[PDB]
Amino acid sequence: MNLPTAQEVQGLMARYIELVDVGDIEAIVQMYADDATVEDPFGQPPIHGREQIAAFYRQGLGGGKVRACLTGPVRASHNGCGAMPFRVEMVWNGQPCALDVIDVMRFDEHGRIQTMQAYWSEVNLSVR
Amino acid sequence: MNLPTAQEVQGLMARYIELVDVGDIEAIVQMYADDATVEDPFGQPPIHGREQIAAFYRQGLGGGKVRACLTGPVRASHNGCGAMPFRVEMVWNGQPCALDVIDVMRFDEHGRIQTMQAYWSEVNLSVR
Ligand SMILES: C[C@]12CC[C@H]3[C@@H](CC[C@H]4CC(=O)CC[C@@H]43)[C@@H]1CC[C@@H]2O
Repeated sequence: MNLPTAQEVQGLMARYIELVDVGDIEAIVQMYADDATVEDPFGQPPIHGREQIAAFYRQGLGGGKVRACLTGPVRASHNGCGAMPFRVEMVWNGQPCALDVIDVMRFDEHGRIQTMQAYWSEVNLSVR
Repeated sequence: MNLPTAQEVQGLMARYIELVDVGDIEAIVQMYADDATVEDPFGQPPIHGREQIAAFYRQGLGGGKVRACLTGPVRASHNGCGAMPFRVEMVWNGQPCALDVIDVMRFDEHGRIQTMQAYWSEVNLSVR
């Protein structure tokens, strides 16, 4: 793939959420460029490269207990970038919880994620 | 105000949408810091200069018949940044239209907007 068009960004970012939802860490990591950076949550030190990104997603998704779904359309640019709102359902203190997140992504000319920023904090964590 | 807490970011970004929806251009521009940049849509060159930002908002909102509402919660960081999904309603090509947008904002140590990035493209335009 080339630098993704706006429509292609919409497709790639939706697929990323599907991979999070099923917990396919290997497929998530393969969507990232080999030297990609992740900031999650934004404000925390960036994570660099597929080895470190895989380890990160393994800790976050490896334990099971995680679902994710878009809560609105992917917003896409003409320069291979986009932003999406979604909700992660997981377990907090032994009960279900929901976390509202926005991921911002920049794709490279091979259609892989070069940078990702995940905007959320504890103000976005809700419980029953 | 100092660097907005996550909670203050939620309030400021919601306030920004409230001002867009009412259409008070001078109130919107006052939210910006002196060296603020606007990238809207993201992928276009940044606008700088308080007068250029006012002219930008006048061109977009001048008609008075634009509405704007959050379509999900503000996601707020602990470094004075956040991201929010919203929908704009307006008239274009003689049609009532909607546009889905995500704004990413960074605030300075005074609570003013330092950087504004509006993610959207024509794929996010719909006819109502
Ligand atoms: C110009 C416009 C009305 C105002 C919208 C703008 C899209 C971006 C958002 C970003 C904001 O944060 C403010 C509103 C602004 C629209 C694109 C076409 C339509 O005519």
